[PDB]
Amino acid sequence: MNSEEVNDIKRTWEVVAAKMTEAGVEMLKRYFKKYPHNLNHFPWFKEIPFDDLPENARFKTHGTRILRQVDEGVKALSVDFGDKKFDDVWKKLAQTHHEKKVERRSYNELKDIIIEVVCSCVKLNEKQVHAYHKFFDRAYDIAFAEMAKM
Ligand code: HEM
Repeated sequence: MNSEEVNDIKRTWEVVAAKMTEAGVEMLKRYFKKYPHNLNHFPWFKEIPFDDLPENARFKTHGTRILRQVDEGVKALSVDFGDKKFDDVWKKLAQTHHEKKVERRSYNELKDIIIEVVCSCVKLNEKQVHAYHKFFDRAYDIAFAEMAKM
């Protein structure tokens, strides 16, 4: 991970961090619309008609919480992911998510969406899209290595 790539992820991410709840709702409703199978992991959310979800309290709150943990990841991001504080964030995900058997594919599908919603807030170029993928790849690689114990 570059020095220009780290700074690009920080500069652009601030724009999304300014409106966490509005971005989180957008993120979750694209995600469940485009990948409806992932609804099975959230029993409480299928119990509700789809067009009613955006305006549901547990649903806005949960969107925000996903992005606020991502926020911490971006803050501890250094060149070549050199700062152990980065591993911290995603070891914390490991111990929160290990209890469900959510498989790798499901996390990849969410990355697709998160990365798309950032695009709709700020215009990324190819190099910045590329760097956002390496970010989440690395976060996911850390999380799963830690879940491999259990
Ligand atoms: C970017 C990757 C992800 C991050 C940063 C993230 C973050 C979080 C956070 C912050 C919580 C809240 C825990 C609490 O309230 O104490 C949570 C819970 C949860 N996560 Fe994720 N998550 C990610 C990916 C996923 C994926 C892909 C799934 C499966 C579709 C998933 C399933 C769940 C479920 C079912 C809960 C419990 C919801 C609840 O009880 O309200 N997570 N996660």
